[PDB]
Amino acid sequence: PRYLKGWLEDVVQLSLRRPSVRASRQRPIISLNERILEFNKRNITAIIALYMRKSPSGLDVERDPIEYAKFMERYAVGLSIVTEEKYFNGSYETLRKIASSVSIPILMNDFIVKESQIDDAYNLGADTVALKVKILTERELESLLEYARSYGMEPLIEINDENDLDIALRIGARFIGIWSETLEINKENQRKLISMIPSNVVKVAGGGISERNEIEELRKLGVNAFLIGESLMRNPEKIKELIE
Repeated sequence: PRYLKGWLEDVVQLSLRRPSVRASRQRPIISLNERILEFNKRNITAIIALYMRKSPSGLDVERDPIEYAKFMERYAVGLSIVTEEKYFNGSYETLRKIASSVSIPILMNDFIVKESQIDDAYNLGADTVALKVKILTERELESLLEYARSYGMEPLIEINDENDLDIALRIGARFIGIWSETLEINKENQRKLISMIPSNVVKVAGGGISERNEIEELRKLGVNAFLIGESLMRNPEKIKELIE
């Protein structure tokens, strides 16, 4: 990993020692980036609903993950399940139960630093994974990207600054997420990063979306899909208004 100090270093050291799983996924991959493009083609707002048991930086919203996932199956383009175990109180088993309970694409949202975590995501039923540029060197990123692709997964490459975006574009990312959810989002940085991405890359924006107008303005800048957590975590049926 990159030079890291503090909380990210602790998360990365934990990830390096995370036990790999022995399980077999029972269904093929349902492509998240391809589904987003199909929603775009049909003028259907594409929202990836985020699920996390604990919000380290916000208030926790405790709710049943299965109840949440089955309801989202009807509306979301996909689900993003936070599996980081110590600070987000995630669980590979939660990911597995959700992936075997619904038929929409599932993204495993964690801090990936070793190939076996991609193996874990795949074996548990996830359809893709997020790769965070901020904890990886350029060479690690290119290697993990190819490793994910060898399973048939186009990972979501997460960036929050221009330096990381350049790295993502240089290694050939085709699915990019832009974000650093109750606090104030730096809209200028987000719009700047979006403007630097080629139109053929599927772009996902996240931040504090809670209103249809916010989504409409981002759509006008070319954003393909939206990652929404807190607002849906609190009131899941708000997604009906957001895609109306």
